[PDB]
Amino acid sequence: PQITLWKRPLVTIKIGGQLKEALLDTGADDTVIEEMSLPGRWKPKMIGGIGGFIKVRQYDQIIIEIAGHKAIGTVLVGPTPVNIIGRNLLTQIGATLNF
Amino acid sequence: PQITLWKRPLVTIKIGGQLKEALLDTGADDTVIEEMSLPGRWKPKMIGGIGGFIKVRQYDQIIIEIAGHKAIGTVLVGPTPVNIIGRNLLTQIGATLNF
Ligand SMILES: COc1ccc(S(=O)(=O)N(CC(C)C)C[C@@H](O)[C@H](Cc2ccccc2)NC(=O)O[C@H]2CO[C@H]3OC[C@H](OC)[C@H]32)cc1
Ligand SMILES: [Cl-]
Ligand SMILES: [Cl-]
Ligand code: NA
Repeated sequence: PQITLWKRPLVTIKIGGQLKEALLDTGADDTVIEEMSLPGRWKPKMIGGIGGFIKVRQYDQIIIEIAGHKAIGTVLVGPTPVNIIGRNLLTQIGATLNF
Repeated sequence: PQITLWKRPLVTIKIGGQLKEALLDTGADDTVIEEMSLPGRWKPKMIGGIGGFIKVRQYDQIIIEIAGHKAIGTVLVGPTPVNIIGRNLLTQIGATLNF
């Protein structure tokens, strides 16, 4: 699709068997999802943004379906105020910025 | 242009006669730039990001060039970790997300 930016670019994602709403976010290096359980090993990480850093759990090799497109990669899980799809998974679905 | 997301989508902007680097950020409702001087009055705004909230200075109707495209609109000034071009000005330069 072609998504205009008059409003937040929100899409439906499926992760760990759950549907969620998430923001397609070109300013995010990494994908960050609100607290949930995911299978396998994880390790602790700090990520920042406006207002400071949060502690998250880093899970690798997680499959997510993003607006119908499957992608695999690292997902960070923690107390983010919004689910964010960052560039690590936007590249895999072939997303580009055009103007 | 068409900008892929394998690297941060950084562009040059021109504001107050100064060149700066900024991130094209579809996850940002608003444009936020590092402390600098701008003309006119400002108004208070609270904005919320991954770590929490910061206070910023809201300047309206500021002239700003983004990757060679002219925009005139609201610019927030405060302690952001990186200069961010949000949807308020991405729409003025005609940006869309495509996959
Ligand atoms: C290391 O990997 C990551 C590191 C950092 C981030 S981030 O969330 O902190 N952020 C990085 C930016 C700030 C350098 C991604 C942003 O797109 C973030 C994504 C975002 C969106 C909403 C809530 C929280 C975070 N957006 C904002 O902080 O937007 C601010 C400014 O405009 C307002 O609109 C939305 C926010 O108002 C709520 C305000 C994500 C992944
Ligand atoms: Cl990854
Ligand atoms: Cl590509
Ligand atoms: Na894993």
